[PDB]
Amino acid sequence: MLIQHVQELIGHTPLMALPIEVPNHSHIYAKLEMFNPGGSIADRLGAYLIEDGLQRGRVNAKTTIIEPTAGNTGIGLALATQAHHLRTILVVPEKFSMEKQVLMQALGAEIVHTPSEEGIKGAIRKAEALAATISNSYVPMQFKNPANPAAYYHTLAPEILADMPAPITAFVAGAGSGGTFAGVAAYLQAQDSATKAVVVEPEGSILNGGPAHAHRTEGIGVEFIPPFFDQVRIDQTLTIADNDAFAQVRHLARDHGLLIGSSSGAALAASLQLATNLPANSHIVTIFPDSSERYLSQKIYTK
Amino acid sequence: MLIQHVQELIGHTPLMALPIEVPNHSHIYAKLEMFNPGGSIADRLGAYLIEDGLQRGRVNAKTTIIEPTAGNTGIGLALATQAHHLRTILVVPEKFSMEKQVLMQALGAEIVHTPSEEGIKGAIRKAEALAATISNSYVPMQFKNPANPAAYYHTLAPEILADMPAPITAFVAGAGSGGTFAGVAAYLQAQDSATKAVVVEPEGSILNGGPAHAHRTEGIGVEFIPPFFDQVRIDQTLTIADNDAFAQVRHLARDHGLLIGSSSGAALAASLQLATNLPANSHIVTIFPDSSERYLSQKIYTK
Ligand SMILES: CSCC[C@H](/N=C/c1c(COP(=O)(O)O)cnc(C)c1O)C(=O)O
Ligand SMILES: CSCC[C@H](/N=C/c1c(COP(=O)(O)O)cnc(C)c1O)C(=O)O
Repeated sequence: MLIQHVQELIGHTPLMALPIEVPNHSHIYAKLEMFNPGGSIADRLGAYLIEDGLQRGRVNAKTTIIEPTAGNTGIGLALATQAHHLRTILVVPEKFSMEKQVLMQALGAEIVHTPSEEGIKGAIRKAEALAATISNSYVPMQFKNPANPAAYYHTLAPEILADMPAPITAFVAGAGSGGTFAGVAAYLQAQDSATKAVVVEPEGSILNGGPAHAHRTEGIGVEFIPPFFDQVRIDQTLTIADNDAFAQVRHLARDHGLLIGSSSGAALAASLQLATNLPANSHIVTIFPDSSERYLSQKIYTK
Repeated sequence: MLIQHVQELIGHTPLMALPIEVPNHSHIYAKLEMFNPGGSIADRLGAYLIEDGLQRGRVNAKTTIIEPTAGNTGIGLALATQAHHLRTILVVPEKFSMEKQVLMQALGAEIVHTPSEEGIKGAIRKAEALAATISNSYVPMQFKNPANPAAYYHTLAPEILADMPAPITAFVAGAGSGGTFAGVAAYLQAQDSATKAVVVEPEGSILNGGPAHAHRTEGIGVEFIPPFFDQVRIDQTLTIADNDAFAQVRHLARDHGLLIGSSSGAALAASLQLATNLPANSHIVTIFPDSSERYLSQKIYTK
């Protein structure tokens, strides 16, 4: 394949039939989003948000994009903005992966650091605050903007179907902003009412009423129920334990050469769990958002 | 694309015509080998090496593979040996990228650390010594084994020609083992004598008689002149400065969303340099062996 710009490599990621032991002898399919130029499923979102921002006449040549992110979206966004020569300011909460930040910076963005404890909420508050002091500015707001799920709706979703060798029994996915799950579940359920949708979250997330605290799994986890969920018939909301997610990261890497992040491990943990209360010979599809190489600074592969 | 195992992702890497300013208004094409499952062009060698090892009846189910690597070859070899249930011991000099080491152990290899000052030469001596204490063992020996250049000869080389939109004026490549350069130059020069072959080494490397010292650029650099060089007519040997390599690593990421390792920077450095003693409108092809995300622990993006 011959490419001119890096943006061409966004999407069209492989779908792998994990050569692993699945209960009731069913099959789990994962989309290796880490093969995106920026190394995360977020690359898609980023390009799309900026596109939407342009088409809606809310962004121009000298506009200053400001957005709260945990890092991966910041990367996907910085890549897009970089392509359009758009000044970028990313607001990210203090304790997230060093590499994401270095990468964000490396791609040309300017990071604003909010207190670890304030989480995404503080980052969002801070982004909007700054947006109000910068006249020519646009805040994509990936946690509310509908363009978010719309993004995965026309790219990811169709791509999953195209590779699937059979009817998708269920679709498990991790949720950070929710965008990925929603936008894809939306498309899949609207092509087969049967496809059950399942959201996954780390212990310490609110999606299941649990108490709100900090988790070791990174990338997923919510601090308020995501607005993009009324477009999907949520068949079940699973809360995966930290050790469970990481244990999977370790295994997949040691037994099937799969370098996957925690969010990806949590997804696999969830998908394998759902496999038990599902008909035999079923067909589950899930998403691995990024590589474990992105969390090597956190000793991801340690116990 | 639907895949069964990760090994199916090795190779068929994109060829990018870098959207950058070039001397004499020529063009530089780079093969983004960081898109391999293991994140490096080494994935190729690792597979081929073990493959050759089997066909030559030098490897069996219970054999212990021992190889001196700087990390990448080790990762690719770990993948391949993991695929055949082969025990792996990788001898790597002390000061190479941490991530490479983590990945190597996470993939299942066992690392043996040689002194940083002894370099690859200390790594080789140690490999061979260990190899002689283990009866059923095979040392692929990427620095001497002809399977090395051969591996890229039938994969990488053809791949380049496949996408190249015009005759290749010259092919610039970094050298660590020599393999990649020799292998690809060999094929290319035998498909067009006009195609010039240029090797690239970091300051501190012996190719140009320089004094032998430690360099910041990682992945390339030789401590003896690689034997695979008699198969190619070396048209020029460029020794690239550390700052030069890294300055490119910085630029491509801040201007064209390209996350590249130092080895890929020295490469671009040398390629652009050559564009100045080459006809106008020329066509140069080079190779970016791995991502910058692999040297984040080393502050790759810092000045
Ligand atoms: C915690 S919050 C965060 C958000 C995003 N992410 C995100 C993510 C996910 C989810 O996805 P969504 O669309 O749902 O958000 C997964 N994984 C991973 C790794 C990631 O990073 C960013 O980055 O900004
Ligand atoms: C002494 S040097 C070392 C060798 C290998 N590498 C290698 C490499 C290169 C070169 O390639 P070659 O085939 O020539 O060796 C580049 N880059 C990168 C990143 C890398 O890692 C290993 O790893 O072991």
